[PDB]
Amino acid sequence: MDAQSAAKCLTAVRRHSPLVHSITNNVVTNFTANGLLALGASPVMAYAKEEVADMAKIAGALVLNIGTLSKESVEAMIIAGKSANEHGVPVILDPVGAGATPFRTESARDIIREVRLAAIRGNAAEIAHTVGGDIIRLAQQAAQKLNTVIAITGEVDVIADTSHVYTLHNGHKLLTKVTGAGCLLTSVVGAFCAVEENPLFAAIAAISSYGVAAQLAAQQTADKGPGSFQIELLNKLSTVTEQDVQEWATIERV
Amino acid sequence: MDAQSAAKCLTAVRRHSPLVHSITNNVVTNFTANGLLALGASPVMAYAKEEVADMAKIAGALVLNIGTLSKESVEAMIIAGKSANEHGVPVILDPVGAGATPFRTESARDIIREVRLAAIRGNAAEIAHTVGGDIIRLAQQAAQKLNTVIAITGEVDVIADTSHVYTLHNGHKLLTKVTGAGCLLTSVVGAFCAVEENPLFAAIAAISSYGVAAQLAAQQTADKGPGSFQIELLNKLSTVTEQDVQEWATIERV
Amino acid sequence: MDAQSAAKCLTAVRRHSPLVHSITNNVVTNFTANGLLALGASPVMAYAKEEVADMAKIAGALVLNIGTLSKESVEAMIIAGKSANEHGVPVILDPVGAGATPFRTESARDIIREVRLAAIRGNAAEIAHTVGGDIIRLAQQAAQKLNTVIAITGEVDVIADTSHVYTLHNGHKLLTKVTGAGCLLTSVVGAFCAVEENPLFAAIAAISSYGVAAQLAAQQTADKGPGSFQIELLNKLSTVTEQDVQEWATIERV
Repeated sequence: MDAQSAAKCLTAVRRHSPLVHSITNNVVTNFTANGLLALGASPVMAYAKEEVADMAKIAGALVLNIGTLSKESVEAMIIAGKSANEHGVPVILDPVGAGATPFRTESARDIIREVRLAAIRGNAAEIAHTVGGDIIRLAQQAAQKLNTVIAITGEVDVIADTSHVYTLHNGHKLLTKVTGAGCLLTSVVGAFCAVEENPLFAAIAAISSYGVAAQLAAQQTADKGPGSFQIELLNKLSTVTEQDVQEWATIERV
Repeated sequence: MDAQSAAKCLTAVRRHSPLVHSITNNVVTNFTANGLLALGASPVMAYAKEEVADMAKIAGALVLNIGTLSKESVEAMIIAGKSANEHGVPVILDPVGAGATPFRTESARDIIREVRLAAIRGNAAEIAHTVGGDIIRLAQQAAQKLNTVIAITGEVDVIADTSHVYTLHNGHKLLTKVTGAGCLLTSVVGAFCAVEENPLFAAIAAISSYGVAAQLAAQQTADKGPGSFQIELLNKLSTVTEQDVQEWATIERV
Repeated sequence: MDAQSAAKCLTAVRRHSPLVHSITNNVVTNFTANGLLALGASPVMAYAKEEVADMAKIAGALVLNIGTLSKESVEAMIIAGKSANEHGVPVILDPVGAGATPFRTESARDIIREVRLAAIRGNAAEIAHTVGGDIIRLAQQAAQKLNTVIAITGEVDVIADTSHVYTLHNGHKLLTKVTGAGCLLTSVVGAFCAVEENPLFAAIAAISSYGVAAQLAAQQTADKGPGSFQIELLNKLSTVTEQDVQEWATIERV
């Protein structure tokens, strides 16, 4: 997997405009939808139990985010995940806060038991509670245990499936000043999984394309601030090119 | 109905700052409120059953949007609609997704039975499931059946009441890249219905003013992207003038 | 309390990046989080009963906003407030709409009975229903009755604790065109209470710093509109300096 192939995946996403069903928290629904629209995907945000099953089945990917949990939204997420599983739609999980509060950890473990996942994206603590050289081993152990793809996020991202491991070096710290920046990335990974057969490559391509857009947006923002960055990021998800990804994406097979 | 009269309606909205009660989905509440504030209206977003009745009764217009449905929010919408009906407050419905999932279609038909509507805005499929020359006939048939105003949206908008039909030619494709752009338009139609006696003229004036602002915003955005467009659209809802509407609104009586 | 000391509080907030737990309405959650991130604080938006207690206990401040009430979210707010009270975490209340509808007034009075508050921020009507020279007396009467700090907002803000009263003269009218601008201010007051021992000084420092950032943002926005202002405000919460606060904050002890 390289920058050249990641660029090709970004073009496939724009070409097909995949329907990406996201069940996420209310602090980031609007931004998640706008980021996906800018990227070139088709967002669908239904979250109620009376319809999530019908939505998930026709989507290109289902993304579950436990940011602002509730007993009911977790149940809807599982109903959606089971429907997605029945119809061969890939499911991506973002176990936000797993290990921080008991309810989050329980909900994350619940989903892992009831839904087969194509990929899980979270920080080291979140992945451990739900499931460097130490980060690489954690990613490999979890990927092998759940027979899935694990993307442990940080300034350096470690992605692993049952047999391979990669480190990615893209992005900008300004992403930490925009709420939903991480949540949107997991949905972008979903958009890529909807067009790329292998979830490991989809994830690498997704994280790389997003990090490049974020870097280019930060360059333009200069010292304007986090408000301008938020708008520039949406602009760059739309204007970032294959050439930009080939030139700035840093993908390393370990 | 013409561009000159539509411009006059826009000035009336700014003058009176109508209280527009919107019960909409969580992906677009913030944008809907901000668009209405920019336009010069007063948004009120209460959605809970314990208060929607009290809110609707003092509003200038009530707008119902079924974007991210739930059994409870539909019930609140009907409670609000009945209250609005009792106090002579016009009710506008946006039956998003009607015909796509069973639950949406059911909920839309439910509202149509329980609440008298001043106007319904949706795409062709949505209007048909809830209720060119073929689009014109659909709008006329539905307007006559429900004794209401039907605004079928597309690149060309077809608006009809029991006896008249109009086609409108305004707007920009960038609206498709901003979540809530359509939802906000239905609430803007509500803002216009709050000041214009005839719901057909209110709708025409609303859609025209919004399309002109969208075109002017797209000109300014140039090739910046969907992030800049979102911000420019809010800017133009605020700065668009009567002169702009007279010069760029395309209204045709069929 | 002066502009020089208010500036020092702003630096303390940036230094410590306080965890500010906000339980607010869905129209303003994203903006509240982004404003706090821009300011230099750490927002946490959990609102479900199964976890709010665990969140509140580790936060630097808890802020309750009754904007889009529901029987359940009020109960969660009280659970969170009691947890905050047990662990010495300051609680700030924004009784939006108190006195406008019966349900709001009831909910506000409920919170006042069950949760000890460090500060309450609202307009004159809201403070009266929940609890010039006349505004000053209202603030003093309410502050003395509830043994708390009362910040009555307007173009001129009146802040009072059991024994002192201050008037603040900062801000810009463009704040009225951005949904969540007021709601975000109450959360900013929370961010300041998390680092400043005396809630009266924290509130004065918070409102002053926010008003200065708002004025500077309005200068930059010029005649661009409310969309650009929203983005500029976020920019200025990030870039406003101690020097800016010393030069533009107007604080008067009555």
